[PDB]
Amino acid sequence: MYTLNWQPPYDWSWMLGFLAARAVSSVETVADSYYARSLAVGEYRGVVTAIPDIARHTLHINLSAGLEPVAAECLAKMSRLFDLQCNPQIVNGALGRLGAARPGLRLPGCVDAFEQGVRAILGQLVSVAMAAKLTARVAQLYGERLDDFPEYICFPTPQRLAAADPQALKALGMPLKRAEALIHLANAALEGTLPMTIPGDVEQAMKTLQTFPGIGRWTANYFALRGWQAKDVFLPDDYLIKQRFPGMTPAQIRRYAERWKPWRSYALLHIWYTEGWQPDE
Amino acid sequence: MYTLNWQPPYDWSWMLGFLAARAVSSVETVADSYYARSLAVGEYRGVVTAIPDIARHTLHINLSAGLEPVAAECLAKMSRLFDLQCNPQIVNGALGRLGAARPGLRLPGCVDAFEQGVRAILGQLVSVAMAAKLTARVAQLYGERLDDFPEYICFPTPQRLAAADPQALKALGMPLKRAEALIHLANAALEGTLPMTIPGDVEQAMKTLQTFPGIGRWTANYFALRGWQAKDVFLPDDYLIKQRFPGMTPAQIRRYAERWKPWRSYALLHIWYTEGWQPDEA
Amino acid sequence: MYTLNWQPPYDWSWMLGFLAARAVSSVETVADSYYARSLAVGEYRGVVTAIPDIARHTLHINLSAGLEPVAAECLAKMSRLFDLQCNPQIVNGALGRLGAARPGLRLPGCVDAFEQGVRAILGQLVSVAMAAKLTARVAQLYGERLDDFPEYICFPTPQRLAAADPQALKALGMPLKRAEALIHLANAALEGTLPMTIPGDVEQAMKTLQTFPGIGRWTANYFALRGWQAKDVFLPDDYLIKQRFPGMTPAQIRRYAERWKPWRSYALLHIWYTEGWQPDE
Amino acid sequence: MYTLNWQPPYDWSWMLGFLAARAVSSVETVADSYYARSLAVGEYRGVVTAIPDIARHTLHINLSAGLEPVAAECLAKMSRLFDLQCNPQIVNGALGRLGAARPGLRLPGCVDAFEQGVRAILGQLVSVAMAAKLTARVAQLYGERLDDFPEYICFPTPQRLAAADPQALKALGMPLKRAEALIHLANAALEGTLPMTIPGDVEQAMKTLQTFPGIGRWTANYFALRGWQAKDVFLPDDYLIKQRFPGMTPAQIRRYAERWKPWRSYALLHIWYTEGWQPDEA
DNA sequence: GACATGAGTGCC
DNA sequence: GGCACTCATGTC
DNA sequence: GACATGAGTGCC
DNA sequence: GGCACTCATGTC
Repeated sequence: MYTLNWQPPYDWSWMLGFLAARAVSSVETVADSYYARSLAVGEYRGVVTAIPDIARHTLHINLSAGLEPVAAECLAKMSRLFDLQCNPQIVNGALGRLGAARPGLRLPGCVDAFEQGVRAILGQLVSVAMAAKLTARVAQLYGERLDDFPEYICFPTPQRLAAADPQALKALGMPLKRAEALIHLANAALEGTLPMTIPGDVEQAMKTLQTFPGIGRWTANYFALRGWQAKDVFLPDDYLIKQRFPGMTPAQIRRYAERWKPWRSYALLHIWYTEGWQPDE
Repeated sequence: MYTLNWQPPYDWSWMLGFLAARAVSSVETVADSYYARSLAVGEYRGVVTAIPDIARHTLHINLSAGLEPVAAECLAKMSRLFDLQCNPQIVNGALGRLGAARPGLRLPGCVDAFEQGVRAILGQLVSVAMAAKLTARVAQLYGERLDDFPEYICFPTPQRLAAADPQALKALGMPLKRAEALIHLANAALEGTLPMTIPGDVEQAMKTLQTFPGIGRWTANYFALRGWQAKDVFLPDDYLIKQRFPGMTPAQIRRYAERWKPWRSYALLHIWYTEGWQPDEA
Repeated sequence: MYTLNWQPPYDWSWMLGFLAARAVSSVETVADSYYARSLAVGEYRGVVTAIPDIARHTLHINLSAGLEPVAAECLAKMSRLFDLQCNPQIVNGALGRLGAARPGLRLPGCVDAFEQGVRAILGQLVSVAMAAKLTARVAQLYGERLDDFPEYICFPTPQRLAAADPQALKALGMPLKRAEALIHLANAALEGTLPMTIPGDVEQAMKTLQTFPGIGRWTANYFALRGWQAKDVFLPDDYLIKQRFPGMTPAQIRRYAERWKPWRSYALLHIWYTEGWQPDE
Repeated sequence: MYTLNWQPPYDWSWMLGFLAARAVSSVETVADSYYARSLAVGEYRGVVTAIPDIARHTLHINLSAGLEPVAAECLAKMSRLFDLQCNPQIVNGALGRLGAARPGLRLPGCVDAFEQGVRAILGQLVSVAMAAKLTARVAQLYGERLDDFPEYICFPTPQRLAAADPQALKALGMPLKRAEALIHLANAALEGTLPMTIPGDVEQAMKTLQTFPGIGRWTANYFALRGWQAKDVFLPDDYLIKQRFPGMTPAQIRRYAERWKPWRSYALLHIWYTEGWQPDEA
């Protein structure tokens, strides 16, 4: 029973719902009143269970004893996932109209940059429900099961996914060039060459990211947004985004989205999860 | 306020005593009952006071209003510095007669890898104290002061240090080379080339760190041990260490410490803080 | 005097007109009857005088006494400069109509690969007159003067351009990026990185040259043509060539030329000095 | 046919003698009175023949019909191979007593850097004789046999040795590292990485050369000597030279040889060919 | 201590 | 000889 | 969506 | 011209 604070408002329905859609089976359990998922901090494994208390602007978090040792980090990863630092008063006060409808919006982070990297790559070209399935199986194959909670399994580590048989992965339902992008990224992780935290110069780190085999501008962006919780990104090479800016080209979009600096990550979320939106005259 | 649990025993006097020796004026403050320093997380800043309660083997952390928005990432920082994850019954067991002198011995980590990167560099050649004096100058010079707390000053940030003139840093009391290194490290932080988190493959990653100008095996090993809290890395290159195996080569020494696997970071710490430990008269 | 012959025809009035245009004040003198310049081959320096004997198909090459110990290399420099190895029967008899008005057409080489390297970079963008004027400047600042020939000066060497001050080269009237290009090339020449002789895989080579900052595809081509006298390279990136093929783009052209392989470098010339030439629409 | 000049003295006996001993079969021929080998220059092949005229102080160069369009470059090649540019008064008058006995000594260049690389490589660890037979086999397989003079085959081109199976080369009588070395060399060759002419900064170039697999410091040196005809390199690594400097190590030798700058390459040849030469008492 | 560097030491 | 690998110097 | 191509564009 | 970025485009 640990507890963290958040500034109101906080749209849990939206947040959870979003995690739900993308929830990988066996690993994540998203329910209308709580989120709980397996988790590893090195060799310490167990299970996290966040339970927002909309009442007392607090997010209670329970930890399995196999993680009590690394309570701090765990507690810290959760805070990155649910964007607890956000001050909506500032963000919506900067976006106005755009964020005025759903002021409780928050940037859906992650509980580990490497997991996200994989999540990102596997999210390419396919749909959400589809990807959360392709991942589930990938987790199924290289994921450490919790001797303390068989039901849950840990996300494939970089070393586990580094010693990955390409055809083995490809045989799970992805081009080989995809599984090659992973085995690679997995290595970066191992040799600490993959920024596990948001860097000072994000533009750089991203360009630098766009070199990794299999990682392009859309993946690098979506990765900086979700993996580094970078607050000022935007995905103008995104299927959905293109539809919200009819005709407009990625450049036209990037150009446009500048009116929302320095909170383009949020402007983005407000546009994605807001059907029918369209640019101004 | 916020509190974190730990596994006894815990040599707080030793831990505080160690931190205080390397403390940097205007940035830290260590007493016998608590530790306190400035701290930055993103743009959020302020003060973290850490008070241990030996009776409840619990650490009470207090953040100034400036940090609450990133409280969690703060506690993580602290627990990493203090090594609260350590379970003495395991380490002390595996090492045995080695650390039984003081089992509460913990591995002093850091609250930030970059700062520790800067510290391990200026920590080159000079004495612990002198290194603490230099880091102080660079901090006073390139650090930012806290509004909420005038007295305190934040550690120099990566960007501020990248955009710094080698001469100025040189003038502080360090060779130009040393200064080029500080400035180099600063960018790997901005570019994200310098790991702020313990990488899966330490060995490799450390090797990679040595490609960096100013970072030899020693700075790599050490940084690995402090900045990442790596628990199975020995320092045969270290000064006092060569003096602990009087008349011995880094490979025999490094070959020696292989019995203390996989907690050579801990076996190392026990050697240092053992007034007169001479290799087992075998 | 020394003699080296050639296979007729040989348009000397054209060849000489060519070098004349790109002549470099103080390094070369060119009249309708002869070519002459300063020439260095290590610590051996002097003036090379070449006089064509159209009458009996032979080129006379006189050499200043300082170059006498390295006559052979001096003649090879001249032979490569004037493409005397050429056989107009083979080339012209493989270009057909394209090469019929001027069969005495030869491929203008160089006397020093590095020099041509420095020339190519400087020929970038500016016109021929300016390029020549510009190169003359660089020579004046960094070239060695001759004791027997005060009027002449040797083209600057790599040890001198590699140690040049970017800002000084900048001052001479060139983009800092450009001066940094000469200095980088100079360093390559010092390390043995710059191919001084037509390399096995011309294609590959040019690809490795483009990695040199300052060197693009046009520069890596004109350097190959003039610098290695490589006989099979086209230049759709070239201005005059661009328009010799109006409408056609650097792929259409590049494919059209395929028809001329492996003498595409000559093809390039004839089309260049044939004001009125049209492809087959 | 063509004639090139040279400054006296010129020890032809020594020179032809040196070339002969390393003469590769089917590629070159060496007789008391002349030197003749196959020569390719792009799509032009023929046979070059050199006959030194001691009276006129000239080297007569003959070329088979195939090479007449690239005649001058063939002369330029021969000139490098026979060190014709050398002014023995400069060297000897500076090299001191070292080469007073045989003032007509010259630097045996080569007629193609690549061939020379191949030869420096093939010649590692084995006797001059073995190297010759070794190379000969290599040439007889991947080389272009001339049609006008069947007993002559042009030394293998880059693109040819580049495509060679690392196993055939092994078959001819050599390890495998050695064979990949040639294929690596052949590759550097194709892309323009192997310097075919003496580089502006020799020391640098050698440093770089040693990065090539198969090429160490010896090979790197022996190549700068024969392959680029650099006049100021020494071989503190050669077996023979080590014997000429008893009990000294590459470092002492090299430092001792510094007394022969800028003509260290010549000093080397003199020493190499001096039964029982020995440094000065110390 | 970082780093250039010399030196010895086996193996392929 | 190339190459891996490890002591031991000698500036800064 | 990544990634070669090309083909154009525009800022040095 | 060198280049970094851009707007399709066909493939996987």
